[PDB]
Amino acid sequence: RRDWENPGVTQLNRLAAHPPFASWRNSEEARTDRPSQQLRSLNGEWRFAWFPAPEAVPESWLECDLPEADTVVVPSNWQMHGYDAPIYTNVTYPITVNPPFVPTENPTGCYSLTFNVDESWLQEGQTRIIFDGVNSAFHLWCNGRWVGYGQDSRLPSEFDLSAFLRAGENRLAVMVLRWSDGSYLEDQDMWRMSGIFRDVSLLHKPTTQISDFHVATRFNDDFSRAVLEAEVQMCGELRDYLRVTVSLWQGETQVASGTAPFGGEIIDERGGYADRVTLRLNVENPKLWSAEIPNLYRAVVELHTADGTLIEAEACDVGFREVRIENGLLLLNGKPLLIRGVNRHEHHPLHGQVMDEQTMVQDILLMKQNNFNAVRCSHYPNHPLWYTLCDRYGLYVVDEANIETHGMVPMNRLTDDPRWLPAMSERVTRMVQRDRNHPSVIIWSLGNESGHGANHDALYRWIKSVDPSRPVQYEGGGADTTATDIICPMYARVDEDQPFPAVPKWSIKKWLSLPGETRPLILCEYAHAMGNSLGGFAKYWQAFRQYPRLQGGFVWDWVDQSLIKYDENGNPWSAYGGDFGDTPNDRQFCMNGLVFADRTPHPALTEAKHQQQFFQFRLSGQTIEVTSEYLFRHSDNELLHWMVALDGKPLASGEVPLDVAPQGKQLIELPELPQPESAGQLWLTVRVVQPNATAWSEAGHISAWQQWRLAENLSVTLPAASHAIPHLTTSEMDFCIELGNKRWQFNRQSGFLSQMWIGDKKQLLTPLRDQFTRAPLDNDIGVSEATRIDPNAWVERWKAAGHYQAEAALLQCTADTLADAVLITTAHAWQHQGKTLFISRKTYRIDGSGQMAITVDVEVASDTPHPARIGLNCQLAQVAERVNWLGLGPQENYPDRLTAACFDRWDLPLSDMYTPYVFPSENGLRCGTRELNYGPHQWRGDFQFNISRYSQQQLMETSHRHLLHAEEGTWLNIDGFHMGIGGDDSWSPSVSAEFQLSAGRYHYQLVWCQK
Amino acid sequence: AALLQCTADTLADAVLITTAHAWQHQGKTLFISRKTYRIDGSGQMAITVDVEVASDTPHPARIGLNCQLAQVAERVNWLGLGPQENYPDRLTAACFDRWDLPLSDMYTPYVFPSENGLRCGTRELNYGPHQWRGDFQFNISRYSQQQLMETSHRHLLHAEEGTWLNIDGFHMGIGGDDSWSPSVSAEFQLSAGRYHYQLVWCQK
Ligand SMILES: *[C@@H]1C[C@@H](O)[C@@H](O)[C@@H](CO)O1
Ligand SMILES: [Mg+2]
Ligand SMILES: [Mg+2]
Ligand SMILES: [Mg+2]
Ligand SMILES: [Mg+2]
Ligand SMILES: [Mg+2]
Ligand SMILES: [Mg+2]
Ligand SMILES: [Mg+2]
Ligand code: NA
Ligand code: NA
Ligand code: NA
Ligand code: NA
Ligand code: NA
Repeated sequence: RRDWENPGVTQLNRLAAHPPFASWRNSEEARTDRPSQQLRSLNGEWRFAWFPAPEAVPESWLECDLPEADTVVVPSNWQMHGYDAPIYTNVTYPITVNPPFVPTENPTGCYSLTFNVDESWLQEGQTRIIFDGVNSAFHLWCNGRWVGYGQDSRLPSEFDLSAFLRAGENRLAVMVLRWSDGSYLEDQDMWRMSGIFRDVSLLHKPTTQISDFHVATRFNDDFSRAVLEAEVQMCGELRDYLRVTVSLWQGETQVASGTAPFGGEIIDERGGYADRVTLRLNVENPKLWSAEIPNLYRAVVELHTADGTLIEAEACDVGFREVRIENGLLLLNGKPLLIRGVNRHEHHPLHGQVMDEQTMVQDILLMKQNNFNAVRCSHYPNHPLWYTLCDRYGLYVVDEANIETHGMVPMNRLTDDPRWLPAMSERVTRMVQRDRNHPSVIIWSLGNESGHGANHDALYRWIKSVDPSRPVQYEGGGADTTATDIICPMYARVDEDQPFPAVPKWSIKKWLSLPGETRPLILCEYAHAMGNSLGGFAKYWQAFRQYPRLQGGFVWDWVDQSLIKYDENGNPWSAYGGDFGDTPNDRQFCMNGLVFADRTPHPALTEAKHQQQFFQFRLSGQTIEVTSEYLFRHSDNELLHWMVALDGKPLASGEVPLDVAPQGKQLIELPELPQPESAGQLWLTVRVVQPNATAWSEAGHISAWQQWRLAENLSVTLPAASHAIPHLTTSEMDFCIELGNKRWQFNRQSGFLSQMWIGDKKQLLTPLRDQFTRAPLDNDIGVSEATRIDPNAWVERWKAAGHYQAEAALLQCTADTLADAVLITTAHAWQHQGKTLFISRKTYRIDGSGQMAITVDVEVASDTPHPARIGLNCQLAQVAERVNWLGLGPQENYPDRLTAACFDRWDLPLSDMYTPYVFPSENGLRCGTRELNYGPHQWRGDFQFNISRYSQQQLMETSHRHLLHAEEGTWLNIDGFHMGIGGDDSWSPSVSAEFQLSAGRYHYQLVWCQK
Repeated sequence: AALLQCTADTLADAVLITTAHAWQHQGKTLFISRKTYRIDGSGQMAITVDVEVASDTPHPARIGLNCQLAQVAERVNWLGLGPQENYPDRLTAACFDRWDLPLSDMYTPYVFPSENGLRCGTRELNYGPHQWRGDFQFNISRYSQQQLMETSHRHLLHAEEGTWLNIDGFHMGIGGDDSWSPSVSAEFQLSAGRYHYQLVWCQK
């Protein structure tokens, strides 16, 4: 029947979907969520064999183990074990588009397991198997007899094995298809893998059982009274002596309890549900659930007889909270949310798409630690434990159906086709059925990038109907269609409109007020964090805070989808699209996260943490005003530390308790500050510190900071005049300057500082020269490829204007002696095919003090694309251990991504001055630097710099970080000006005009000296 | 203007004067101006100016130079934005080209006198025998800034001897969203802390 090439057959013999069950036979266990003897795990060592197509599978395999099979761990993705290649493609389907057909060569994973079943499970009751995740479709047999079939790789498929097992050993056989008609609905932008990748379990339920239960919590107007409503359904034989008891506990205290026999109220002319009952429990003063304070109760559902015998118990954690949209705003417990969100895929560099509790916990802790309060399950229902952790740790979740048909043309070709309604329907209804009792889920999503089709509208309504408790969103077809309660665009810019036909991306501020519009706006994806990015992040946050209806967004995305590969030497390396021989592929486009695949943060994470702070500050005088952005909690685990320093020299500091109500203000007065010892800028830095450990942070965790310039006393003190005067030596070839142990050499034919000596040591490996380019960031490159050049990308514009190829032409090189110094004057023109791109005019003044002052004035032709940078660079002879500077830090920071950085004195090992992005590019800059120290050198002024063992040239010629090799010496890039890095998206120019180097004329000055 | 340094050096084809001043108030240094004046065998005087402004002092109205020229000429010819008065936050209507107007048109007769007549984005200014070149904003008239601020009605102003020239490297916006509270937008306030500008003064 080739059920896998028929969207009319998404399953065969599968059981109804339902919330997490465990069939406890002891109620106290159900109360405490302890392991149930009735829910067993089948994870571990299974038998597996790979075949190129289902037709190649031998019939012997149904009844007997194939001798050639290997033993492997389950769950797993077979690509991760090396049986075939994983493929990374973004939009284009990995298979020919010819629905509902799939290729005849269709990788087939034959899994089997021999396992025991105790007779006790078979004497009474029902034994079902549950496959939490099989990608993408499969047939199941038990003891050689066919049981059923299933699709939708991201929801559990359950089958009744009752009539198929026997006491003792039994053998399961699972034939898993890599491609199926379900693949047409699984076009997410991620690695394409397959296999039994989520848990496998066996659950015993009594014949008379709890088959479903839904929990709702409704409130009075001020939230001081709620009613907990639990609708309970059974399967099995109704009998008057049956009862259901629903009890509610807060910790170890029972808050309420109610019992009733089965029999629902009348629904229509034929009566009511004799097999259901609804219990209603009053709760006074409930402790409310939020991501700020995830208060939870425990609902325990007992099915039992009137005489008191328990049949079974099921249960769930309950979060008393209301979610509603009113007057244009999304409210949680009656207060408007400000979503500090992130999209997060289930990805692990070694295990592929297999998730584990440790990784889940690690992500959640980092998220909270970085001021995130919400996650979007891009773009499918997650492993069930995710929801439980979000309930308990506290994060708002957008749960999204596993439906994405991005590669179709037009994108809604399937979603507007009624023949595809059934399959889509199962992906939305089965999700709701499974996840509707989790308080962490606050919004349902109909999927991702599948255009807007009538199937969406029907499904949107179904949800609205079954679960009025949470809003429904969906971005396809323009982000504001009739299938979404929230305007939820992806990559809409703050101020700039992108009026694409049919599905324009309006500026978010403008979108809210279009004629007739009244919904809240929350970006489903924004601030594409690919590579060196997150430029302009603060512009979003400023807009979210000023506009009530701009309720935030989900950054794209949490973690790079890089995979580990091993070299000839067995050393691991981070790989991306095409590294597995996969083609076509979308290369590094799968790496867009705030963290590397191993969870090490990229530099952008600190920017997000700062902008997403929950405390806002203002300074007037020496009075700090702290405003809380929390909606429910008081600042009961926070103190404010303040420190004032003079050019990095600590002058004073203090601590003050913070006692701020949600939404309130606190005024703190700083102590009188004594006058500073010398000239310079005083800087105030404040930090919110949590003194006590929480479930998600260590004692001492810093959750917020801010800085301001205080008084500045400019220096007017004349410098003690040199006891020595430098000597110039003129030669045809060079101008040399000597001062004591120092010597400076300027080549007359190049017009550059070609060498410097300290004692008998040469200081340079390459001369000091102007630099106007950078090893292109992912955002500079966009969709440009050598085979498909995108002429609009910044990289292409620079390349085309000859910025990377320009050669310096000397216009002038002269020397003069002053009363106390030597002055070298140069002028160079960089040209390209007859065009003068830039002109650099400089003066170098070396005085009796040994300092070399460099003054630079650059002219940039108005008609050349604005350059990536304006600065100098050189390769120093030395390699030193530390980098010390007075400027913004400590982490990498760029013009449009420096708000999180603080001005102070920093000292790091040199390696920390290099950010190892997987795809190498310009990196490691630090801006607003007034003093930089390295080895015996010191540079002073007001510049941006980067320092590392890799030249810009090497960075731009290298595709993977693991192939980089340290150069001799150290590459210093010192810039007077640097362009923004952008990131609103990574496939179109996104650097805002204010961060482009369009001034035409630029001036900067550096002093180079000995430390 | 306290003098911090004033030197002279003789070069190959020129004389270089270097200066540094600090403007203070009550012992507080508000601004520091560092300059070099390079006079070459061509007779042109190149002035380079680097100013530092205390971060804690209110952002200043302008950063430039001024003098009262002996000369009174009939016309003002410039290559920059015009022909009418234009300020940083009010210059979109002005066009860049070569303008030439009578002196009096370089003064705007606001009934309540104030700074006025500025022209921005100027690359070359000609007046009498003088020529200034750079990338500056300027105003030129028979009235000093001092006289304008001390006079409440335009009919009371009197032409001073000669001509007052105000040449700025930078000038603050004029604002106007309202006229009773500070209204010049952040991007038009001179808050950069360090400012650089250069001009060449020559005859003809
Ligand atoms: C939004 C959808 C997501 O799956 C990615 O494709 C992202 C771009 O990397 O855009
Ligand atoms: Mg099918
Ligand atoms: Mg037991
Ligand atoms: Mg047996
Ligand atoms: Mg997509
Ligand atoms: Mg390709
Ligand atoms: Mg700040
Ligand atoms: Mg214009
Ligand atoms: Na808002
Ligand atoms: Na991507
Ligand atoms: Na506190
Ligand atoms: Na590169
Ligand atoms: Na006046």
